[PDB]
Parts: sequence; C-alpha cells; structure tokens
Amino acid sequence: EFGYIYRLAQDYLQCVLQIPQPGSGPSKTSRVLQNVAFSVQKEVEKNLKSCLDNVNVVSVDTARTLFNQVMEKEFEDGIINWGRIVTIFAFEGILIKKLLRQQIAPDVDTYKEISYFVAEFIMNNTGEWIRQNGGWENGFVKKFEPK
Ligand SMILES: *CCC(=O)N(c1ccc(O[C@@H]2CC[C@@H](NC(=O)N[C@@H]3CCS(=O)(=O)C3)C2)c(Cl)c1)[C@@H](C)c1ccc(Cl)cc1
Repeated sequence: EFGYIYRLAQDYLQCVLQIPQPGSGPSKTSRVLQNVAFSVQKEVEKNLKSCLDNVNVVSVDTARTLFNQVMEKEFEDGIINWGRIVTIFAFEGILIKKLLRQQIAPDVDTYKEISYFVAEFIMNNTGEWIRQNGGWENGFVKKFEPK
C-alpha cells in the first residue's frame, strides 16, 4: 500500500538528514531497510563522486526529473528485484543530500515531496512484484534481516 511505502521513504530521508522522528521510532522493516540501503548509497557516492557534481539540484522539480530519468534507466531491462528496489532508496538519499545543499529557498518539508514521488514510483512500477514476492514483511525483511 502507498502509505506503508511512503513511510519507508520518509523514514529513510529523515535518517539520511539525521532527523529521525522523535518518538517510538521506525519499524523493524524500516530499520533493516535503512541499514542495507545506506550501504548501497555510500558505495554509489564513492564510485560516482565525479559525476555527482554534474547537476545542481536547485529545486524539487529538478530532483523529480533526475529521479525519473535515473529510474527509467535503472529498470530498462524489465527485471525487478529487491536489489533494484533498495537502490531506489539509496538514490533518494543522494537526492536529498544534494537538495539540502543546493535547493534555492530551502524548505525543511522537501523530504515529504521526494518521499511521495518515490512511493508513487515504487507502487506503480514495482507494487505487484513486491506483493507476489512477500511484501515488505515476508519478502524484503526475510531476505535482508540480520543473520
Ligand atoms: C555518473 C552518473 C551520472 O552522471 N548520473 C547518475 C546516474 C545514475 C545514478 O544512480 C543510479 C542508481 C545507483 C546506480 N545503480 C546501481 O548501482 N544499480 C545496480 C544494478 C542493479 S542493482 O543490483 O540493484 C545495483 C546508478 C546516479 Cl547517483 C547518478 C547523473 C544522471 C546524476 C548525477 C547526480 C545526481 Cl544527484 C543524479 C543523477
């Protein structure tokens, strides 16, 4: 469901921005996802250090355009798997870091619009596959939770 995925995307951005929501904290699924997607994010950032400077993420519309282009490329072969889904979260982490630095008239609520378009992409493009492969709780978590 959209709301569940939106919460994962918002939790991940709040984790990257070092502002986890005060309170009882993220779910077990969200905690597992943060760990595994951050490992991906850091390696992507290291490998792509040169080209990450080729954009200036001045607005949320710039971030959405980059997101659409990168994800159309990422899924061009039609293969959906958990690795690619994790990479979506790693990529929104890179985008939010660039927006924090580069957004004109920064808006501390920006991570909520990025979470929305991330959830929209995941739902509409990978949602069926996710359900058929166990959902987050019987698919993703079972595969990636600590040994
Ligand atoms: C030098 C690249 C470049 O100019 N840009 C770019 C392109 C793609 C990016 O990220 C995608 C998402 C992470 C990485 N994909 C994978 O690692 N996928 C493997 C194979 C499938 S898997 O098993 O799931 C893992 C490539 C980035 Cl971060 C950057 C630009 C288009 C660019 C530059 C800066 C920003 Cl902020 C956005 C885009």
